[PDB]
Amino acid sequence: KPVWAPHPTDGFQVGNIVDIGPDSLTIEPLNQKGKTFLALINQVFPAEEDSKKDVEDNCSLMYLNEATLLHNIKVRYSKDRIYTYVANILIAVNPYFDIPKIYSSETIKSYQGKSLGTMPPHVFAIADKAFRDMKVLKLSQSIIVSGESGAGKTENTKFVLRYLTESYGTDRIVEANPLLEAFGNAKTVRNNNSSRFGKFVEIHFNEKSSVVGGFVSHYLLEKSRICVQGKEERNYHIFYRLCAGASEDIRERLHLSSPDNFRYLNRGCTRYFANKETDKQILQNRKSPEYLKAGSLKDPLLDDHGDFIRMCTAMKKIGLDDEEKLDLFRVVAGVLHLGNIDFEEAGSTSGGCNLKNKSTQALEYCAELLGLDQDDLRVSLTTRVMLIKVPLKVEQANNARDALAKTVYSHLFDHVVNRVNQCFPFETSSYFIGVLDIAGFEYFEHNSFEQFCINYCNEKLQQFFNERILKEEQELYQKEGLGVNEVHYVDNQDCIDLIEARLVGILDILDEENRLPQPSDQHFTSAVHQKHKDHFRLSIPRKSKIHRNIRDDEGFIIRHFAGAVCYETTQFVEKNNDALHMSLESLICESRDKFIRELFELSFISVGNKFKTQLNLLLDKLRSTGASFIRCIKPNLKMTSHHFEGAQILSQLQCSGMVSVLDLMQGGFPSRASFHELYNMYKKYMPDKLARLDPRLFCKALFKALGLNEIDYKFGLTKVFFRPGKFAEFDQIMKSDPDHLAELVKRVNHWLI
Ligand SMILES: Nc1ncnc2c1ncn2[C@@H]1O[C@H](COP(=O)(O)OP(=O)(O)O)[C@@H](O)[C@H]1O
Ligand SMILES: [Mg+2]
Repeated sequence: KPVWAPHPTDGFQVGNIVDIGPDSLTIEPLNQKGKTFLALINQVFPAEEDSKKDVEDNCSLMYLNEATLLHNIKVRYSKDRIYTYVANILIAVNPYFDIPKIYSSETIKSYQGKSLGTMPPHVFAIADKAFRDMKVLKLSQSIIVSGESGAGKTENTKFVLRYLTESYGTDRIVEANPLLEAFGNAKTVRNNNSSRFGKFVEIHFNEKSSVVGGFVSHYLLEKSRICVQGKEERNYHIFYRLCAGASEDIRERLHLSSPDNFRYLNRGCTRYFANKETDKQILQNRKSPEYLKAGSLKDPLLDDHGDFIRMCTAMKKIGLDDEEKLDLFRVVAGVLHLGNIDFEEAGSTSGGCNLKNKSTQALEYCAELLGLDQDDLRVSLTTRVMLIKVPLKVEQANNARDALAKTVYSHLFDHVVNRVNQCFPFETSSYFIGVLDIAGFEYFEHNSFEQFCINYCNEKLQQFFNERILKEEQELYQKEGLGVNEVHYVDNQDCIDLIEARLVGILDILDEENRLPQPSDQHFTSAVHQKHKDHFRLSIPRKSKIHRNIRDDEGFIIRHFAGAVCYETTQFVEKNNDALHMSLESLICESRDKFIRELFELSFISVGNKFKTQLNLLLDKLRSTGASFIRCIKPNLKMTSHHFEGAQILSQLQCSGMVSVLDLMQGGFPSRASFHELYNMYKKYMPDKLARLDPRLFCKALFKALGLNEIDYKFGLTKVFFRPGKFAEFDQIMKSDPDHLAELVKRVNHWLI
């Protein structure tokens, strides 16, 4: 009799139906006789009879729906069980604290070779299943870790990598994380350790399914962050790790000081992540006035001083010499001093500019650290060469300085990524297991080119998810005559074409703008609207529900898979160009420093189209491998433990598409094998009476002899299909070792008598 009915903050609440009206149900909340509220008939769901129980796989629920799913993960979360299955898909709720021993070496060992369901749900079981599928099917595998910023994608990606390398190695793949995170992660409002780049990390295996090396693909490092941040945000961790942790010798050589002294850090938060202990390890001369007044930033994982130590240890472990370490730090410090170069108006009509006299020291330090001549640097930042050397206005000089800073830092990041790939190389491999960790769909009050690229990425991945989970899965069920109720989806090719089609897509129109004599963000935006007047996915910013005052040539709205996003198109042309102007390129290419020249070993390189090419290569890998999915869930917006915000979690469950596939998964068949392959594996061990049976009939005798329930599996036209929660039963049927095969044949022989 009790049901789940809507609740504004908990998502659902328990109640009893006490009346029915047109389109409504009257609900009495539990243990509150007399009190009532109305709910739409389709927003009321059956509840599990036992409200205290929890199940490891949501498919085991008597009534699987969005409400019972929410309650089951809630009960598990109150007991620190953050991992729950939906058949072979994993739900991971961020605990926001370290749960003791769940990632231990002992826990890792306990998951090795274990079937899904034989051990409690865990990221390790997903990793082991990808490994087992890889080895048995001789097919490379992808593990996709999805969810909102702060949901736990990066942490779960590292758990998979640690599990695989520790279990199936003979390490560097794991130790390369502090390095990438130092240069590509930053404090944002939603995540103190936010990934500002996307990654696909492959672990390569030889014929014996032993680790031989790895390969990291990196995407869309956020360049805007390099120069300015909001007051609650920080630049890349490296800057603060270096300021907090560098020895006095390095501090002096790099002319470092407290973060408030650098324009590239001082618009953001200048406080370090530290605790009572690590704060005493940070020297007084590193601490900003705001750090001395407000104290440290708190986090259970991040510690700028401790992380600096751990990163240097990781650099040593991966094979980076102290010379390369110092070369990386010199570039980082050079970028900081570059940001301190200021300009003032010059010329009777303020048509030009000069370096401010107070910027003298910053110019000297920058040029020394980057191996540049101070005059060439001064000239390149304050004039532009034309087909004549003409003065730059203050705003243009600020742009030239920032363009150089962003390019040098992005090239430094590309070098670090390439350097980690060079630390675990392999000549050949038989298969890989790849883990995808890329930011999901997002929107803010102001949406720029970075959001456009990430949301574009998510449209393409959402299509891959629909194709793998819905299209291909159901086509197999249908081809096999399984009679599974069809779950449909509306394809998003029109939204993808709008962004990426040759010539007419937004990316090609943007590149067209970058190649024009006088590039303009308004001319680009007008050309988008002028080319896609009929397109339902596109509209002017005046049609939004702040966007009322945005002009038609000042933005566009894209109706995405997860909602309409209004993009402000200012800086779109600038952000789309990955190349430095020739004057700045020449300057850095001609550095006296070999390391600097090696970073750089009409000037226009399309960011949009470079990303489209990278994403297509990633999609080629995903489409050619088996796929496993981890859905990370952020429990609240406060980074706090034991605070399950029901309505916020329900919203993620709905927006992720999880709720839409519940019936398909529960009524699905994730495990399958042909009657022919099963028959052929057992054949040599069969007596005449068994071999004479047609493959399908031997399979029936095998399953009946083992006591397999007619409910547990279903026979297709050519394959046997096993249901969720039957992974252990299917793996025992599939196990190929001679002793196991001979034993099951003896069981069938005995059963037949
Ligand atoms: N299973 C976990 N155990 C402990 N802390 C976790 C776990 N998952 C996430 N966290 C915490 O949440 C923070 C955000 O997680 P993260 O993986 O960086 O999110 P995402 O990459 O999805 O934005 C982490 O820095 C860490 O403090
Ligand atoms: Mg991340």
